[PDB]
Amino acid sequence: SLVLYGAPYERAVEVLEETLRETGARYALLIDRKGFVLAHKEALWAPKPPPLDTLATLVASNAAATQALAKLLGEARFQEEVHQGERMGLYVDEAGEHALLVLVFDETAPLGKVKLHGKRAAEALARIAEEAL
Amino acid sequence: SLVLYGAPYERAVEVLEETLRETGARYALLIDRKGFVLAHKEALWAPKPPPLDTLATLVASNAAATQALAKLLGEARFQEEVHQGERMGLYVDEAGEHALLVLVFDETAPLGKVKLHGKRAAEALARIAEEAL
Repeated sequence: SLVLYGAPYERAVEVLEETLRETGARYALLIDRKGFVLAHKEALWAPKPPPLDTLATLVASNAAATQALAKLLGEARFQEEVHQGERMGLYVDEAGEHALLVLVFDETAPLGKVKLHGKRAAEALARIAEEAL
Repeated sequence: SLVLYGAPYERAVEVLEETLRETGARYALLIDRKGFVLAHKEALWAPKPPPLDTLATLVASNAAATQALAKLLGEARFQEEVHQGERMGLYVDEAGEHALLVLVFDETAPLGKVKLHGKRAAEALARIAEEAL
C-alpha cells in the first residue's frame, strides 16, 4: 500500500485512540517521513488542532533536519524526541522505517506515561505499517 | 559584555564541570542563540567531541527551526528538548533569553539526572549570563 486504508487503517486509528486514553494526550498522529498523515485522532475534550497537514510537515521536516546532529554525534538518526514548552509538549517516536508517531500533550498528561505508552504505540504502529505499506 | 570572559566565564565553566559530574554527561556547553560557544567542558573519560562550533551552530539552528512548531501548537517557544538515539542523546534547555545549555550524554547517564541537574545548571548559567552579557 502507498496509503494506509482498510483494516490496517482501522487498527492504526484504534491504537491512536487507546494511546490518547492511556496518556491523556490531546492529539495523536501517525505520519510518514515525508509529512503525509497516515492516521490521526484527537481527544474529544481538546480544542480543534492546528492544521494537521502543517503540523505533520513541520514535524517531518524537523525530524529530517536533526539527522545532521545525530550523525555529528556519531549515530545514524535519533529514535525519539521530546520538546516541552510551559504548557504544551510534543513527543515524536520512530514507528519503523518510514513512519513517526506524534503525540501532542499538555501538563495534565504525565510525561512518563506519554513516553511509556508512546513507545508501545510506535511499536504497534510499526508492525501495522510494516505489513501494510 | 558581548563575550563571556573573566570571573563570569570562570564561574560558568565551574558550573559546566559540576554539571558533568552530577549527570555523567560527555560534553556540556553554554551557547548563545546564534550558535556561538560561550563556555564548554568535556568529561576527561570521553572521546574528543565533534567540532564544537558545528555542534553549537546545528543546536542553535534547530532551536530556531522548532519555534514554528511551538507557535503552531500555541506557545511562544519550547523551553527544553531531548533527542535520544540508541546510545547518544542530546539535552538542550533555555538558559535565559539569549543562551542555551547543551548536554551530550550516553546510556551511562540516567536521563532523569541529566534533566534534573541540567535544569538547575541552566538556571545558574542564566543568572551568570543575565548579569554579565
